[PDB]
Amino acid sequence: HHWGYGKHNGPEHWHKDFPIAKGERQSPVDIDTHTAKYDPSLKPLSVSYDQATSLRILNNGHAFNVEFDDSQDKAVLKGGPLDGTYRLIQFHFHWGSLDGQGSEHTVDKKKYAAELHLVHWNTKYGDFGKAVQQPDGLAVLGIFLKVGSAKPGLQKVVDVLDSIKTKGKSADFTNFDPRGLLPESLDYWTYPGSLTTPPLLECVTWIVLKEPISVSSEQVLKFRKLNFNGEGEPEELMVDNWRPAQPLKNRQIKASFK
Ligand SMILES: C/C(=C\C(=O)O)c1ccc(Cl)cc1
Ligand SMILES: [Zn+2]
Repeated sequence: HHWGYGKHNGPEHWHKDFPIAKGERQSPVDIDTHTAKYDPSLKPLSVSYDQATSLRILNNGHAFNVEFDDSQDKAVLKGGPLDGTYRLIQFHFHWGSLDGQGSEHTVDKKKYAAELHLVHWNTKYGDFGKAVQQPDGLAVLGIFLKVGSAKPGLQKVVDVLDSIKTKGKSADFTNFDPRGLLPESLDYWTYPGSLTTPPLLECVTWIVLKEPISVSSEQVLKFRKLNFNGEGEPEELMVDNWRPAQPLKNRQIKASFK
């Protein structure tokens, strides 16, 4: 597989190797704020990251993943629309070449500069590989980034990117606190969807926070200096690694707030 984000291997091509690309519950989507309905029975959302153990950061030639030790319930997401316990395995971002694009979800067609995905798997399925095969296997917490003031809790990420410039590079990344990437409010929208990269599996309960976080232009500029290519290959800047909005089809987006 040689998928990517260019003209020749980008989102419009994915359906040929991954037919589920045209499925009934694909992500991302546009969130129409005037059609999403407040759901008074959503239970409170619970982000328990106090014991989180980050291990490593990896440039995978599409984005960078910050990886966590998920061998026990150290950093978990529960509540909201979720039944049971979901374990944090990694986070990554999607971003643009320009500040007016980059996010995957959109809000009344508004694109943010970037979008953070904290990826969690349902522990009743035992491992991540089994979880991606289930309709309720993953919960992804989505957070929009806008360009404004710097996010202090992000700077440790920005500063290690020099060391993982090219595809296949990784670096030790211990003692990173993902609580520093959260906005004040946990108000959210939720809907059933999919992974937004191949294999595009329809296994995600999406929880997208309404409140974006602000990051500085300098911070996002450093994302844009990463490379999709491997070391010693011709340089392709890692920008515009976002899949555009997919048909909502027979789904409802629910709001946690009035
Ligand atoms: C987590 C993810 C994709 C995404 O973030 O859309 C992913 C990527 C490859 C495999 Cl094999 C499984 C999951
Ligand atoms: Zn993502």
